[PDB]
Amino acid sequence: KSRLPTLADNEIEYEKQIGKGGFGLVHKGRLVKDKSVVAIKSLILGDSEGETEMIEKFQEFQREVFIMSNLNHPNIVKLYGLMHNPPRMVMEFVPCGDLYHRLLDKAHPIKWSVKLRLMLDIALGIEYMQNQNPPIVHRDLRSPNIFLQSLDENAPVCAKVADFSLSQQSVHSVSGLLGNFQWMAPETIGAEEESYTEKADTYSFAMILYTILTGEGPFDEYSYGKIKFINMIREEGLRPTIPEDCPPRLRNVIELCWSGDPKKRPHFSYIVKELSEL
Ligand SMILES: Nc1ncnc2c1ncn2[C@@H]1O[C@H](COP(=O)(O)OP(=O)(O)CP(=O)(O)O)[C@@H](O)[C@H]1O
Ligand SMILES: [Mg+2]
Repeated sequence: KSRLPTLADNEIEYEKQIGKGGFGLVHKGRLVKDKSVVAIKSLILGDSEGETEMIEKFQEFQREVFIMSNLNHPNIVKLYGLMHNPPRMVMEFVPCGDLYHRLLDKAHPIKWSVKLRLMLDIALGIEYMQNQNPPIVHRDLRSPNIFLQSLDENAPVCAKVADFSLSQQSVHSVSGLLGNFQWMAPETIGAEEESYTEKADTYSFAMILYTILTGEGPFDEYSYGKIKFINMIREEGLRPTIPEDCPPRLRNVIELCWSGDPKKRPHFSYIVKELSEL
């Protein structure tokens, strides 16, 4: 973790509450120095919460700080600095919501050229993450965690990776169960203490590729009980059906990225190269 700048209450102008996070509130603001629109994420552990949930909220907030302090890439949501009383993160405001809510608008499909811009922007973000020393394992890559800067095909940045808790950056492999099984690698969801790497994010990216391509949620075509669903993904190689009209080069990238064997999941230099050829 590198140096993180501190900003006093004098250096920001609160505008409105824009959302509600896992550990507190989210506000829209302005940086008084250069008039930059910002998102302020506060850490509020109310005395209504229990012991185990309160410590999970603090460690969640701090991991996001520790990981984001080293990050500097146009396709990753940027940390401007920290605030105290209450502990707050000052983030760059990303004006066009998230990928999840945009894809729900079935009446207005994202055109093919912008879809490609989104795919590449996210891949570049994750490529940068996996090129870190040690590599960053997001552990929560899904359409709600992809923020949209612009839907214009000619924009400098269209998509940005966001929400870096539950994220890890270690010289040794990580472990732990992950909840959202429709987005997460088989080696992460099998109700055990299994070891995995950044290749779990490569699996998640394949689901992101599917959701952009189709506009649909991964695994929504199937309906199983939780235990059965996990077993099908793990042991039976259950995957979302790629439509017949998908470009052969994209289909290969998706298929390879959601391989049951994590070693067969490609390096992102290959992923970026292949996507750019679309
Ligand atoms: N950098 C940013 N730019 C623009 N809006 C942002 C933003 N950061 C947060 N928001 C807004 O605040 C809302 C609060 O959600 P947040 O960003 O805290 O994710 P979350 O912690 O709720 C994901 P989950 O709890 O499901 O793991 C978001 O839905 C978004 O609308
Ligand atoms: Mg998260």
